[PDB]
Amino acid sequence: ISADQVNQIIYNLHHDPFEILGCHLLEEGKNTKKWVVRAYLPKAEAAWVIRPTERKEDPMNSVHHPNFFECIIETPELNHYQLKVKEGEHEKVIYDPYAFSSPYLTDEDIYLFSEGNHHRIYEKLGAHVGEINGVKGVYFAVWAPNARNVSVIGDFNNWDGREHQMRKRNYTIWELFVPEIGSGTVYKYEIKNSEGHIYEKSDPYGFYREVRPNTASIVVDIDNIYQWHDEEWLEKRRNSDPLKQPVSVYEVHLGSWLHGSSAEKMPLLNGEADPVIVSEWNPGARFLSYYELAEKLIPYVKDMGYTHIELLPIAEHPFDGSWGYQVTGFYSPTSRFGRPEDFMYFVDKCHENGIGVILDWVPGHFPKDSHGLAYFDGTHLYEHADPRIGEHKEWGTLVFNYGRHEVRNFLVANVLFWFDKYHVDGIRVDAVASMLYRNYLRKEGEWIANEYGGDEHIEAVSFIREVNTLLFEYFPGILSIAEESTEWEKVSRPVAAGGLGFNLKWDMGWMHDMLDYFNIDPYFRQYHQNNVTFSMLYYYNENFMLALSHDEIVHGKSNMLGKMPGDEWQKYANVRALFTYMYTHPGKKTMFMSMEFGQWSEWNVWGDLEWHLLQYEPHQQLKQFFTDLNALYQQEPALYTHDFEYHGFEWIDCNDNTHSVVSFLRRSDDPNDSLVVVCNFTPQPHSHYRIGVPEAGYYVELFNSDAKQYGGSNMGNLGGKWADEWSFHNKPYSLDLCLPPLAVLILKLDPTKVP
Ligand SMILES: OC[C@H]1O[C@H](O[C@H]2[C@H](O)[C@@H](O)[C@@H](O[C@H]3[C@H](O)[C@@H](O)[C@@H](O[C@H]4[C@H](O)[C@@H](O)[C@@H](O)O[C@@H]4CO)O[C@@H]3CO)O[C@@H]2CO)[C@H](O)[C@@H](O)[C@@H]1O
Ligand SMILES: OC[C@H]1O[C@H](O[C@H]2[C@H](O)[C@@H](O)[C@@H](O[C@H]3[C@H](O)[C@@H](O)[C@@H](O[C@H]4[C@H](O)[C@@H](O)[C@@H](O)O[C@@H]4CO)O[C@@H]3CO)O[C@@H]2CO)[C@H](O)[C@@H](O)[C@@H]1O
Ligand SMILES: OC[C@H]1O[C@H](O[C@H]2[C@H](O)[C@@H](O)[C@@H](O[C@H]3[C@H](O)[C@@H](O)[C@@H](O)O[C@@H]3CO)O[C@@H]2CO)[C@H](O)[C@@H](O)[C@@H]1O
Ligand SMILES: OC[C@H]1O[C@H](O[C@H]2[C@H](O)[C@@H](O)[C@@H](O)O[C@@H]2CO)[C@H](O)[C@@H](O)[C@@H]1O
Ligand SMILES: [Mg+2]
Ligand SMILES: [Mg+2]
Repeated sequence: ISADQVNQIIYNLHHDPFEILGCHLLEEGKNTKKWVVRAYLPKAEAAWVIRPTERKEDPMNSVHHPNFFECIIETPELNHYQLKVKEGEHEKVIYDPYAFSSPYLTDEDIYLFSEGNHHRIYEKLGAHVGEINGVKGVYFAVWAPNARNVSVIGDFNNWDGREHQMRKRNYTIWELFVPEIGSGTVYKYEIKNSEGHIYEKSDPYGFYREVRPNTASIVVDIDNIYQWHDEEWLEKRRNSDPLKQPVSVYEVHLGSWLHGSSAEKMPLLNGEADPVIVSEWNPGARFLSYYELAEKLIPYVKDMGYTHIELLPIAEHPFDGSWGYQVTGFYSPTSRFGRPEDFMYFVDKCHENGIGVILDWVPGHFPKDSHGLAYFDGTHLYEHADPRIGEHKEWGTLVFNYGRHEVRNFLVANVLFWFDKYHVDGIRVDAVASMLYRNYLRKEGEWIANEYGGDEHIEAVSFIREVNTLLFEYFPGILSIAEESTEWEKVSRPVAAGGLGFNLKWDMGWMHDMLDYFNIDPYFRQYHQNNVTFSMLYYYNENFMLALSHDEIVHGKSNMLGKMPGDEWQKYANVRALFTYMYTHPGKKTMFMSMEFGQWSEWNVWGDLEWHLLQYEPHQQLKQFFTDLNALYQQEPALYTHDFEYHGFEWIDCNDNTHSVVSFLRRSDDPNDSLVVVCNFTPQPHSHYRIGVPEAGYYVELFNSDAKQYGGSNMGNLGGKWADEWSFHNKPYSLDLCLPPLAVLILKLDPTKVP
């Protein structure tokens, strides 16, 4: 490019910047092509073009002006790129604003979609505000290849679309522009299928929806509704390895954490809506908005010291009682709590406060509701046609046809959409086995094996691998967490190594072993020391997340206090010891709302939590306990830098099963950061209990779960204890400790203390 052209841009004289900025084809070679990407980035010193799916980065060069950049690249296709932009001492990574000239679908969009590789298809399918033939309006587009006809109905043409029939392209997608409408437009697709039947559909790619039980999509100007402030959090994230950091997750269901009064409007970010009543049986109550949650949940979590909040699914879902796990608007956060910009604000505020957001994501299935994806075009479009792989009969839901391109695409782009539009920091997938197995909850003769006569759902495995490969390339630094409950190997290993490519995996064995263990009367725990120690046998085959989740405190399993034997005192003690052990045991942490203040009742998704218990001392004390524990966790490198290396852990001794005592070391990079942890899992204190340590000196008591400030009896070692040169458990030195009742101690050597 020339200097006159550059200057036209800099001084805003150019007639159409899309001719020059963006990605443009320079020439076609035999095997590859030459492209140029250009960007005008005022205030940027430097820039790069990222080709995330090829795993490449190329620098851009200033040309004629220091903020006008060009990059020339040779590669056959150049569909997927990002700009990395450096403004002084900060870097951001963004999609190229000048990537798409036109709001309508191109031949390139359609081709890519048909191959299943349009990672940004949501920019073109759905509904977008736009200009065509010189007129402001909305462009609508929708995949329905076997439909006979499709129209658009809504407020603007009183729900009759005779004059708004849509043009069908490449025998696959239906499109239409409508002038003079804008965001807020309420609408659906009127589809007539191959048999004359004329059903209505919510927009599969729609970005906002009416409040359940209504289901009309609403048009959002999604790139012009909210102003972010999280550049620095995003940079820190992209350049960090979250597996070597502390990660204590507070799991939350937004609809049932706290309610407000339905006798008032729900405040939003600079606005307000009509309240959404939580149910007809509790009509005095409403949900809080994303906005109100940003104001109440976030500082509450900040205070507790958790690093992350994980949300049960917020994609639009018709029925509260599904907990979110039956989704019908995969491209919108639920209107129960307000608008897309309100959730943006929620995520932005988390980031301002140093807190990550993880979303439960549900690509495994979708319900039969007729507003949604089922039998979409009058065929089995999204679901597999054959119910032996296309239906989950015990759930009454449909399974996505992962081998169908436009379906894979819908899902692969969907996961990316949450990281792109809403800046989230991780996803989790419930019930991964349900995707992995052709025989999932099906008995002999109602399932067909794969090609090679195995149980493996081959299209599913391959969708999962692609999803995770892509996520980490596009947004390095995120968490992709799985719960897979069948011993399937290499879940949290990279696709390269024959993994499924998640980076963390819930340890469900550890959860069963610990809750089974703590549920036994202390006296009999001697018969079950292996519950305590077994998880470390297979521990290194995966990167484990220690999760004690919402699933474990419903449907008659009790909340955590109620799982524990003994009187009130011993019940809180057992909670303290279990969670102290959890936070010291290798792996990342997840725990569910209500557990941190000792709720008695099971989680009830129709009400809110029992906040009034925080008026009382024991509940307050338990909450302080968790507050200090999270504070410690963040503060002590040995508790997070080496969760997943052998160096990070070693048992000191685990043979005293008679007193249900175990002890171990955690280590980090610096050996002065090493910690000694000792657990006493009965209410029998011990008085001169000897534990091998590996160096001499004063070991400070960093933490003692029996402290009276936490509800304990206050037995302890009075701040710490000098080692003895008295060999024990194969170690040169040893400590002669008080073990408080039902309690855990964390000690560290202070190698500069006065002998
Ligand atoms: O200080 C003198 C005593 O110190 C040591 O006692 C220990 C116990 O060995 C531990 O078990 C624990 O006691 C708990 C007890 O387990 C629990 O059930 C509960 O008992 C209460 C009970 O709630 C109440 O209704 C009534 O029975 O009074 C009891 C209070 O003592 O709560 C106890 C904790 O308060 O911790 C204590 C104190 O550190 C030592 O072992 C004893 O020999 C000694 O007498
Ligand atoms: O009565 C007061 C007594 O207090 C002290 O004894 C303690 C020890 O300090 C503790 O460490 C523990 O003993 C455990 C021991 O730690 C554990 O390893 C296991 O020992 C097995 C051993 O592993 C096995 O290889 C073999 O050698 O037999 C050993 C003996 O069982 O189990 C021990 C407990 O059964 O608790 C005791 C108290 O019971 C103090 O040092 C004693 O001298 C004092 O009498
Ligand atoms: O004030 C009138 C009315 O407004 C609201 O109803 C809207 C619906 O929620 C919305 O879905 C839409 O309804 C259409 C269906 O989705 C569609 O499938 C088809 O059958 O036509 C319907 C419209 O005729 O539009 C209505 C109308 O605005 C609000 O929910 C009502 O309480 C209120 O009565
Ligand atoms: O053009 C017919 C048909 O083609 C596409 O389907 C692919 C399918 O996605 C693959 O998994 C594989 O089985 O081959 C098919 C033919 O290429 C579309 O998915 C479909 O809508 C369309 O009508
Ligand atoms: Mg499950
Ligand atoms: Mg309540």
